Amino acid sequence: YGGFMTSEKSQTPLVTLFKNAIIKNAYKKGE
Amino acid sequence: YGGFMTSEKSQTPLVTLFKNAIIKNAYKKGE
Amino acid sequence: YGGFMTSEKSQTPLVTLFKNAIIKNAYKKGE
Amino acid sequence: YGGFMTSEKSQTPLVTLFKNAIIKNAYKKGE
Amino acid sequence: YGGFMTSEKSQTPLVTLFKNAIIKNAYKKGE
Amino acid sequence: YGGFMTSEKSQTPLVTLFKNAIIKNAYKKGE
Repeated sequence: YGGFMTSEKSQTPLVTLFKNAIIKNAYKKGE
Repeated sequence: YGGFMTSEKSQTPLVTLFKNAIIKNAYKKGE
Repeated sequence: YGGFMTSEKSQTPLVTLFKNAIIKNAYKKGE
Repeated sequence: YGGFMTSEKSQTPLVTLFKNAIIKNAYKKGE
Repeated sequence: YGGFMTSEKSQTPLVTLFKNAIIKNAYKKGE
Repeated sequence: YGGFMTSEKSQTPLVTLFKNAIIKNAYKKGE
């Protein structure tokens, strides 16, 4: 878990197309 | 879980098209 | 779960078109 | 679940058109 | 967990397409 | 955990395609 949640369910060789991915403090102090 | 929830159910090689993805404090202190 | 809920049910290679995705405190302290 | 609920039921390669998606405290403390 | 969450479930040799990946304080002090 | 989370579940010789990977303070003081 964290930031963008990419949940892809498939019984085949898929691929996660992530472009311009910017993580700005995805996780805070407490969590 | 977290940020954008991408739930894709398919028995084929799909792909998550994520553009301009910006995570701003997706997770707070407590969670 | 979290932020935008993308529930796509299909027996084919689909794709999640997410543009200008901005996560602003998607998850609070408690949750 | 969370934020915008996108429930699309189809036996074909669809696509979730999400533009200007802004998650502002989609999840509160309790939940 | 951390930053962008890439959850890909498939019984085949897939691949994570991560471009322009930028981690800006993915993890805060507390976490 | 840390920075970009690449979770790929497959019973085959896959590969993580990471391009333009930039880690900017992936881990803060506390963590």
